[PDB]
Amino acid sequence: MRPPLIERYRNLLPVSEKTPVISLLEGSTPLIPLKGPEEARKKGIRLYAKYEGLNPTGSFKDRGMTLAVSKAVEGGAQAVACASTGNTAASAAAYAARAGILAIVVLPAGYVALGKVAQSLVHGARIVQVEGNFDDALRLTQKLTEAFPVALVNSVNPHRLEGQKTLAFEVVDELGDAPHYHALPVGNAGNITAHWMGYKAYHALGKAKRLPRMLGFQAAGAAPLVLGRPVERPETLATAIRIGNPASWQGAVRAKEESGGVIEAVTDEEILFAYRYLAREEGIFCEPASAAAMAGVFKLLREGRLEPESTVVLTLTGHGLKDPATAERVAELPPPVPARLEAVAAAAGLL
Amino acid sequence: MRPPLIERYRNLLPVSEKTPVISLLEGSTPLIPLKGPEEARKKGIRLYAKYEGLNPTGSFKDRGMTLAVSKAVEGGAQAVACASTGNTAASAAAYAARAGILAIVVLPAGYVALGKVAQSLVHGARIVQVEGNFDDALRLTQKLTEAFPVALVNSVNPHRLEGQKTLAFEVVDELGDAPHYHALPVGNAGNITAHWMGYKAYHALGKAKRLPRMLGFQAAGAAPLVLGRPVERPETLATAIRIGNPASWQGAVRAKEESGGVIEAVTDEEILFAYRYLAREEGIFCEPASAAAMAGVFKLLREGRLEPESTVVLTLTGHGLKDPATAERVAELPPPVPARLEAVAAAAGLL
Ligand SMILES: Cc1ncc(COP(=O)(O)O)c(CN/C(=C/CCP(=O)(O)O)C(=O)O)c1O
Ligand SMILES: Cc1ncc(COP(=O)(O)O)c(CN/C(=C/CCP(=O)(O)O)C(=O)O)c1O
Repeated sequence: MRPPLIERYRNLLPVSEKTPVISLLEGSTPLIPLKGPEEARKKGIRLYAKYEGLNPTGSFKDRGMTLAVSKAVEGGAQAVACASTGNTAASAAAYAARAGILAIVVLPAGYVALGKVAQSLVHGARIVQVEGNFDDALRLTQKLTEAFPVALVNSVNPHRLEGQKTLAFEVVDELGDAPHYHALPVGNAGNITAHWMGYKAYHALGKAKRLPRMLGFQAAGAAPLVLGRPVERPETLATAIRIGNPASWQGAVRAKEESGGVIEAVTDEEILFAYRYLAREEGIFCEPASAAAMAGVFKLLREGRLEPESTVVLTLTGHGLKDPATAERVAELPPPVPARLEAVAAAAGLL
Repeated sequence: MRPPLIERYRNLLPVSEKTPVISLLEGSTPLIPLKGPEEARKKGIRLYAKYEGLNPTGSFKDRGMTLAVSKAVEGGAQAVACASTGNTAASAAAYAARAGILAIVVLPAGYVALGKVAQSLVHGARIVQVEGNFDDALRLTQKLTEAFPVALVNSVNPHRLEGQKTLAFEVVDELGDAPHYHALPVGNAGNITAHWMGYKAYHALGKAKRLPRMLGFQAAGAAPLVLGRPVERPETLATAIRIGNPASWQGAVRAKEESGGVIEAVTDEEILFAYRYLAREEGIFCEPASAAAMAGVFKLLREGRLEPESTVVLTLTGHGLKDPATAERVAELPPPVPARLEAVAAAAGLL
């Protein structure tokens, strides 16, 4: 029996008997141990993939949305709103539907994967596509929630992060201690901040004896945290993190500093390589943005900056089905052949 | 948190200590209690959605593939093959990658959802598109495996059904007994056969006191089990079940008969209605084919054929992200507007 995330960690969340539990049964995702890569195995470095693509709406956002929406409804909210590169919008839409309230999502025109758009569509969210990027959308949405009785459910809402910190809890619960390293993508920066919050809380509770080094990775075309200043024209095929001015900037920096980790850039080429590696070699399909976490691991490995005899946990943020269009970038679909055995056997390379 | 499905039910599966466990941590999916529909609630009827869309590759096929591939490898197989409408192929591809062997998938050109094609592509399967339908693909693929040393992983392989029967096990483990009714879509007929196998087994072992009435449903345009004869030209927007000559025909008929259930048809229009309902009302996004199960429940509720105060479990077979293209037929995507607050507030219907 898979429990609502809010119930699994009720004692560690800002809820009470008065809180309406709006759950689609999120969290408690699998922690898949990885075979390699060989580059890691030879150094006594093993990897685990926290597969967040198996959350109800396909991404880790559900962890924060369940709490955010539940608390909003508790406060009487009739509607919720959020700007998004796709996943937060899909999550807000699904939970709003579950709760029976209105969901308004603002998206950057042309920079949202088809899977995500399809989700906001089908779940019935009121969609607004703006002729601008995510950063513009976020600025606009916050102003919208200041002029109308609509609950803002973007990461700036504390409940989003309190809910997402549970990912750290689950890793420790399963492994018995926090890992030496925890890698994940960084877009608006709420997740890296939530992970660290989770690890610190569990360490204070004594459930984790050690504190992991947080390894955050941004796409080279949208790496404000890496360059040290906002990026006016963020660019990258991993549109989930096509973000130039992260709202949790300070949270990310502190997480990096406090944990002794890093926040670095990986190229779109490196993202595609890791993306293909996970799917073709480990049998795990995550969207490009998520693959950035693995790309980061590959990077530090090749540079000898990951200590031997360590456990590395990767947070694969979203399922690959979120963005099917990118598959054609790492593989080719063979043209159709006649429905005759001969043609099939040849096409299958069995002749 | 999720153990390999093979381990969870090791004692009830055809495995031993020498069986290589090829797992992506499948099974143990959530059983979501549905809010309605209203017609059900009025009769005290409760519905639960076994969300198979949360399996590693997004469909229930993983249940069968983990066993089929594990046993294939145990037999020394270097490759597996299967004809598919999309999901079985995606599953085979992912597990093949996991095990490190070859996966050959035969698909009907033009009739496999975008999400599914992306999966077989990215996971590295050797793809063959035939200018014919699924039925043709299965016929040709079986011939292939009768000649070549490639293990067939289609539902005709008994291991697929043994793996898939575990879904019934899980429902009983969680609910405490088998439900009064269990609805699911019927395409090639392997799943309904497997479901019944599972419930009978658990009932014989005393784990379940009752036996559910199996409710299978087919798309009106591809309903050979409803018409009583093979459908030469199956057609439906729910391409997953665009099948005219189910391989497990007798298995389906026997499950229907023995359980005291039925196998009826639902129109594409009714499928879209249930598809929209689940996503917009329950917050659950499943592909059209999966929605056929709910359409079937609406059908019987409407005909007053479900006992009041009964428990109904639905197997939502695949995640909606599998087929993003269909979203656009239940909702409209509004055109982009300027990145200005006023344009946004108006577009959001707030002014
Ligand atoms: C898949 C993925 N990965 C990764 C990432 C990064 O994370 P962060 O935490 O750093 O951000 C993302 C984002 N996302 C988003 C973002 C923005 C919004 P919010 O509220 O969430 O912040 C959406 O929308 O979807 C995604 O989507
Ligand atoms: C989502 C879904 N649902 C439902 C169905 C129906 O089921 P069945 O069991 O009755 O069949 C299907 C199919 N599927 C398939 C089929 C054929 C193959 P096999 O081997 O699996 O049989 C694929 O491919 O994917 C799908 O996909």
